[PDB]
Amino acid sequence: STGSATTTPIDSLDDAYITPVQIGTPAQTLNLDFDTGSSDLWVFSSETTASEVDGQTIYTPSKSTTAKLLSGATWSISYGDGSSSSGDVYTDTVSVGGLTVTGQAVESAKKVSSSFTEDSTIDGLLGLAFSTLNTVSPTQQKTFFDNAKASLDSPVFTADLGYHAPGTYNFGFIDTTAYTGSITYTAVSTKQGFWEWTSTGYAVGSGTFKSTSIDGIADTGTTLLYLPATVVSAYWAQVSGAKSSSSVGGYVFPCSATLPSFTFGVGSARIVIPGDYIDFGPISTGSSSCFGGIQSSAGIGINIFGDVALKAAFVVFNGATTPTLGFASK
Repeated sequence: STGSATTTPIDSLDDAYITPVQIGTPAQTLNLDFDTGSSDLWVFSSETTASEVDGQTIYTPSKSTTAKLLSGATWSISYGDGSSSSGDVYTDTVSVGGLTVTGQAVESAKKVSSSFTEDSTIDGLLGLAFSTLNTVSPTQQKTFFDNAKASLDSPVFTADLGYHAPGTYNFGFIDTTAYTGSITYTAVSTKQGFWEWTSTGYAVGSGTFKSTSIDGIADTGTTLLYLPATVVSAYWAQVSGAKSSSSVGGYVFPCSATLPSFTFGVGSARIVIPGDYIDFGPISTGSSSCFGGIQSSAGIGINIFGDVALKAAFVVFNGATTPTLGFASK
């Protein structure tokens, strides 16, 4: 089997991407944030505290003839941005882009933090990291991909995120029309539960490539590119007037600037992030100070190849017995 679904930016900055997901019988379609940095599929629901729901589409398990309470199971998750959610668990039929999993754990939110409430466009998350990170207790649950894997034509999924445009998540096949040149594959460590890999270096604009190992995660659920402070300083030093602002919470730059590209290495291959992808616009409406899309990972504890990086590439998440990651230009 295979599946193919379009993923759409939630706003004009590509702050996140939503992908429609069918849950239950008859189908209830929710727009979920596919997140290769976590491993829970959770949704706003009829059980979510009413004051914490503000415009989201909810899953109502009582209206699904295939929903079953997973008795005794609870979940609770905290994300890197400080947001969180928790609740109980149902199993139900879940379909993405024509690919169907029966008996998928659907984690129903009883509580969500303010950031989730305030984002009316995201109805929940669909985790695509390794199932070892799933938070369901006392019986850990499998991700949608893990459940689908054995039925897939090939045990892979691909992320093809657009810049200010829709893109695609495919399951079970590689669309050879969706990228240019060849795909370069690179090793993955699953030791922390992430799609963790080591970039071979970077360049800023037309500058020379610096060969240096940068361990980090491929994370579709993180907006920006978070890299070591040395690398980030080298980038922003090429933008007149750019500076790190503790009050804003990272690097800002004059909105009048033209940003240089940023290149990262994948083995001997190179992925070029155009400068425009690094512009996240005014820090507040009407400001001439703009927020940068490359930020320091110092104090995160891990480097994160978020959407800014991934949307510059066609990315293969290979879930074979020994997982790997592939990157192609597009």
